[PDB]
This record gives sequence, C-alpha cells and structure tokens, in this order.
Amino acid sequence: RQQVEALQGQVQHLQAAFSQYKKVELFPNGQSVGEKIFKTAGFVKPFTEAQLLCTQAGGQLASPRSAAENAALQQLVVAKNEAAFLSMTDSKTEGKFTYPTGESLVYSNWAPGEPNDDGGSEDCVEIFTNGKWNDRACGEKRLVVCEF
Amino acid sequence: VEALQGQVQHLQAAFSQYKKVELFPNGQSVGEKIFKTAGFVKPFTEAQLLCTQAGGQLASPRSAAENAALQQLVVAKNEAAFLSMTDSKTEGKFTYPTGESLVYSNWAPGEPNDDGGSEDCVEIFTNGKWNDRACGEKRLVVCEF
Amino acid sequence: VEALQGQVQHLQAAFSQYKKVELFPNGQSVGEKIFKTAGFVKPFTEAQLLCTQAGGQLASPRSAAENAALQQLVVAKNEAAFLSMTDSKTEGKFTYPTGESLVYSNWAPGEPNDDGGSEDCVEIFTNGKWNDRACGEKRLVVCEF
Ligand SMILES: OC[C@H](O)[C@H]1O[C@H](O)C[C@@H](O)[C@@H]1O
Ligand SMILES: OC[C@H](O)[C@H]1O[C@H](O)C[C@@H](O)[C@@H]1O
Ligand SMILES: OC[C@H](O)[C@H]1O[C@H](O)C[C@@H](O)[C@@H]1O
Ligand SMILES: [Ca+2]
Ligand SMILES: [Ca+2]
Ligand SMILES: [Ca+2]
Ligand SMILES: [Ca+2]
Ligand SMILES: [Ca+2]
Ligand SMILES: [Ca+2]
Ligand SMILES: [Ca+2]
Ligand SMILES: [Ca+2]
Ligand SMILES: [Ca+2]
Repeated sequence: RQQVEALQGQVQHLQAAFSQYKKVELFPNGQSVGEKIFKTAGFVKPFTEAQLLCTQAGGQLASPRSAAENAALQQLVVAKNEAAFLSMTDSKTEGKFTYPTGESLVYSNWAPGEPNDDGGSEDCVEIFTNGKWNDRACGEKRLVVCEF
Repeated sequence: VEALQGQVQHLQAAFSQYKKVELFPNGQSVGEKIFKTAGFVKPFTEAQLLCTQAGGQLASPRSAAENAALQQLVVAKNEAAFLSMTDSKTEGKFTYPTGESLVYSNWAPGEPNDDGGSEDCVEIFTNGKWNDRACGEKRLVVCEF
Repeated sequence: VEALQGQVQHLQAAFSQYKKVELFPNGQSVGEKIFKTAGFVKPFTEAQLLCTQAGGQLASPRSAAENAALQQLVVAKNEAAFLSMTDSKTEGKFTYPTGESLVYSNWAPGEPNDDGGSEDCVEIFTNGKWNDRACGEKRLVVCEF
C-alpha cells in the first residue's frame, strides 16, 4: 500500500511535468495531431537527403493520412513560408504514388490537374502553403518535415 | 509494485536529462514556469497568436526572479522581446491577458509614456527593464508554459 | 494499482516519442549520453559557460562511438565544434574539465601542435578528427547531457 501511495504522487508529477514539456518542445517547430507529431528541421534539402535525415532520426518524411494531419503539416509550411516534401513517390510505378511501405495513398489533396509528371520527371510530392499537393522533381530542395 | 518502482525511477532520470536538453539553448526554467523563445521577431498580435496556439501565452514575468530568467533569453538573442501585457482596454492601465492588474513591474525610468499616443504593448530590454512600445513593431517572440 | 501500471506504460511510450522529436535535428544520442548543438558559434569560455549553465558540459567524446555521434552534428551543421578538453594547466597535457587525463583521442595527423605557441582548446572537424585550436576562436557550440 505505502509504496503505492507515494508512487501515485511520483507518476502524477511526471504526467504534469511531461504535459508541460510537450508544449515547450513543440514550440515553434512542431505540431501534434492525434498520436502523430510533425517536426520541421527548419531548412531545405533534396528528397533523398531529407528522407535520410528523417529515417536516421527514427521517423520518416511527413505522410499526412487525413485532412486533419494535412492541416497540421500546413501550419508548419505556412510558418516557415516554405513548401515541404512529403514521403510519398511514384518512383516504382509511374502514376501510382505510395508511402515508403509500398501502400497506396489513403488520402490526397492534389491541386487541380496534379499529379502531372511535368517534363516526364516528377516523382516526389510537395505541399504548398495553401495545403495543396503537387508532384515535383525529387532533385529540388524543399522544407524538411519529419513525422514521429 | 516492484518492477513498476524501477520504471518510475528510470523515467524520473530520463525525464530530468531530457528537460535539460530541451531547454538548451532557447529555454529558461524558473519555479514552475518555463520561458521559450521562437528565435525570431513578430508584431504583437502575431506573437500572441503563436503562443496561444502553442498552448501557452506571451512571456508574463510576475516577479524579479521570473524577469531575470526572461532577461537571460533576451540577452542571449540580443533582441528585446514582447511581454503579454497591454493597456489596450484602458489607457494607462496595463493588464495580463486575463484582465488582471499587474502584480509586478520593472519599468525603465519615465515609462510607460504612451509615446506618440500609441504605445499599448510592452517590450523588455537586455537590461531587464520594461518600455511600452507600439504593438505594430516587431520584437523577439518568447512564450511561457 | 493496475491503474498506475497502465499509466506508466503509456508514459514510457509518449516519452519515447517526444525524445525522438526533441533530438531532431540538433541532437544525437549515444549510449546514455546526449549531444545537442546550440546552432551557433562562440569562443571557448562563452561556449563552456553556456553548457555549464544548462546543466551539462561541452562535448566530451570518450570513445570512437561517441566521437562518431558528435561528428554527425558537426557534419550536419558543416561547422567545426569545440570539445571540453584543454591543456591550459599543463602545456601538452589535455584534460577534461574535472582534471582527468584523456581516455580517448582522435587527433588529426600532426596534431596537437600548439601552433602559434597558443592553442589550448580542441576542435572536432567534419571528418571527425581533432585539432588543438586557440581558445579565442569561435566554433560551433555543442553540449553533452
Ligand atoms: O510541378 C510543375 C507544375 O505541375 C506545373 O507544371 C506545368 O508547368 C503546368 C503548370 O500549370 C503546373 O503548375
Ligand atoms: O517607446 C519610446 C520611448 O519611451 C522613448 O519615448 C520618447 O521618444 C522619449 C525617450 O526618452 C523614450 O526612451
Ligand atoms: O591549428 C592549426 C593547425 O594545426 C595547422 O597548423 C599548421 O599551420 C600546419 C597545418 O597542417 C595544420 O592544419
Ligand atoms: Ca517516373
Ligand atoms: Ca511521376
Ligand atoms: Ca506537378
Ligand atoms: Ca492606447
Ligand atoms: Ca498606452
Ligand atoms: Ca515608451
Ligand atoms: Ca599553452
Ligand atoms: Ca597547447
Ligand atoms: Ca593545431
């Protein structure tokens, strides 16, 4: 009993302290939505380099799977005023975009007419400050945003 | 109750280390309050919204101790910062976002002076002193949690 | 109570996620140590003070593994960083802030050379190698916690 009483106080302290630090941590480069957290590195990089940074950090490139997640990601894009790369590509099969796992998209917010594989060479995806998506050359540099 | 005690102990140690990492170099802990700067400047309204959306509010030092902690961030970035208080409701009366009156102040000599008949916001200098300033001006964004 | 048990499990999961978020992109964990860069350069004394005030100390790689982890941050920022060690007390003998002699070193060929007759601090290059450098120079600030 005794060991349980004081233990409750310790857990309550950790919960309160943690709740506070979550807010501190996310300000101003992160966004929490559901059980997902987006965090921007604050700089731009080509797709492959951006992908590697996220994977090595224990996460992956931003992969919005719902309107709510897309809106959260859009807030970071707007704050930095820099379009960002998403994790999805159609590098394997032209015209078919997939997540790093190979799974087909469960959500998309393409701007009208997109994806258009402009110049026959756009296999990556960027999200604009207006929240819309556009396929873009993977060699271009875009804001790095990872999800955890 | 045994293995659980070991987990809680580990969490306290891990959390303490993590807190130090988080606060370096843009945060300051004082009492139960934490100040954190965004590292950039914004006009008051925008700065205020950023803090509110983050689940906090603009820096609101309520004691000499809190003011000193906030001052450290201002000195580190060498950029004066906005406080949360304004006298937008009633000229000459500065209040917190809750309407409550100030329980602490550290005005520079002669301030607040509503210069130009248009200074309803407050900035804190690198010397820790306060000055009322036009809300349209851009100052370092520092929120409290 | 089974209630506390469940709460702790979830706390561990939430904490683990926030730890990964915290380290991206300015931190690196290796073993029980965490390196975190301030993102800017400063002379040694100032860098040392920033780390000590934050409850840590300047980066002090004690193994090849720790050196590699630190190297990642230096490469990512593309800026050589200061280590904690100096030979200010006894020329030629580098020590940690505590006074203890080095237990690991990764000197670049020809180093340390005390070039100019006054290089008592240490910097780590993007290639991971070390070079003794004048303490007055400005290098990337990286602390360990
Ligand atoms: O990614 C490129 C983007 O799709 C653009 O392609 C073309 O140049 C037609 C434009 O209307 C469109 O916006
Ligand atoms: O915010 C403006 C600030 O109060 C300044 O107002 C006047 O121009 C008189 C100055 O001595 C004072 O420093
Ligand atoms: O810190 C100075 C540094 O050791 C340099 O000293 C000399 O000028 C020889 C160089 O090869 C070496 O890189
Ligand atoms: Ca293709
Ligand atoms: Ca394509
Ligand atoms: Ca396109
Ligand atoms: Ca007024
Ligand atoms: Ca006024
Ligand atoms: Ca004034
Ligand atoms: Ca010497
Ligand atoms: Ca020397
Ligand atoms: Ca040298």
